[PDB]
Amino acid sequence: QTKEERFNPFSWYEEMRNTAPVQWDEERQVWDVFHYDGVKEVLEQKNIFSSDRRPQRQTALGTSLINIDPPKHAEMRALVNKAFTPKAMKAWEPKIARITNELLQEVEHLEDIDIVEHLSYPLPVMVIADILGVPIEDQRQFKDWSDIIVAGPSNNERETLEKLQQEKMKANDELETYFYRIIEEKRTRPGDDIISVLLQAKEEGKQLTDEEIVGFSILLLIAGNETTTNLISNTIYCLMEDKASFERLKREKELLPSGIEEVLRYRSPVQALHRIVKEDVTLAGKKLKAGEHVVPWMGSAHRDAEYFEDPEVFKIDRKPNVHMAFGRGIHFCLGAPLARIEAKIMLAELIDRYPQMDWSPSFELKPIESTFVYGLKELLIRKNV
Ligand code: HEM
Ligand SMILES: C[C@]12CC[C@H]3[C@@H](CCC4=CC(=O)CC[C@@]43C)[C@@H]1CC[C@@H]2O
Repeated sequence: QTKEERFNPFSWYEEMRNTAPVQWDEERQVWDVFHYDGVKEVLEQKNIFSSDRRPQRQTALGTSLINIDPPKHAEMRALVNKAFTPKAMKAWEPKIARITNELLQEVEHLEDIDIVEHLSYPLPVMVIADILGVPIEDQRQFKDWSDIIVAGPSNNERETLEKLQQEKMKANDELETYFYRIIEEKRTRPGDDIISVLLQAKEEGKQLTDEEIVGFSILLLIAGNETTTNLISNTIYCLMEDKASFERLKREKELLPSGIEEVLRYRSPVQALHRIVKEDVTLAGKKLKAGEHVVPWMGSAHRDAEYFEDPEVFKIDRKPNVHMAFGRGIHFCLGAPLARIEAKIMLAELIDRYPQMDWSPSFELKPIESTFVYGLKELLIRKNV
């Protein structure tokens, strides 16, 4: 399938919603769930559809929020919830604006810029590194590691697969090794960051192993390299694709939060997730069995015509917009407030500064090679100042 099509899975989504919104895929050995209500039930019904990824060695990543079920999930989420509320995140608006204007300043001398390299990717890893309290100087190791962990394979063969899994194991092992070192440093001289806050809470007897702190830290770091960058760049993509939306947005700046919500629906940074059936369940007439894997495609739910009038049309003012781009239920994204404010601040600045931006003459579509993570490796824009 050409790159063009891998950036447009929405035709396959449509085809499945209108034939079998829940179906077992022999090749990939999963139940695909494509319709809105099904994606919602899968994500919500945590006692039916489990988040525990059972591999034969567990990783620290496998003990973090995203891979644990109740009761362990609520106790662990509770320790970190207050650090990521919309109010907690208002303190960071000024740092984000400063970081945005710093990065913009560095490529001011360029007529043509890569949104991804110069803007959408640096800002979120700089925030997450300040949140974790690790040296931004390691950003290259952070991206290479995070890229492996979210990477997808070229094909479904047993030997391309087997070799990717090997790289992910090595990258987990090196990510763990790295953070165990950080954890010792921060026991010696703590800092103002969430690794210390967690360590301070383990001091005080909260049920918390150092492996659990490492895993959470790795989850955050990976989120800081592989999510908000695609919201921002995918937003610019939609605005360059439909210049009518871009012209309206420039005239009505108050539409930017709404426009970012519609990008979340329409070019979702995360197209799907993974669950495991805990006990036999029936779902749209299909007989799901204990232990089978399930893939709810939020990207497809987001085009479901019964919930989104004219699903195929990008509407910056879309109302209602009840998307599940950040999930649904007890695992709903922890960084959603942070993501929303990182995107608003950098996008507003970009649009204010380069109202005549357009595709660079060397632009090429370069979709990310992943099945879940959805975005572009590169987005070359001509400023036209
Ligand atoms: C546009 C940006 C983002 C998108 C689209 C996104 C998407 C998601 C989704 C769909 C989930 C649900 C996972 C599941 O149910 O398996 C999730 C969970 C999570 N997200 Fe994000 N994310 C984004 C940014 C961030 C950021 C910036 C952070 C942290 C700094 C973050 C941290 C987390 C964490 C820790 C969880 C696990 C919560 C739990 O399991 O209780 N995300 N994210
Ligand atoms: C990519 C993935 C689905 C999306 C997840 C990812 C782990 C890191 C993560 C942090 C988030 O905020 C949700 C999206 C992502 C990016 C998962 C690892 C295996 C699965 O394919």
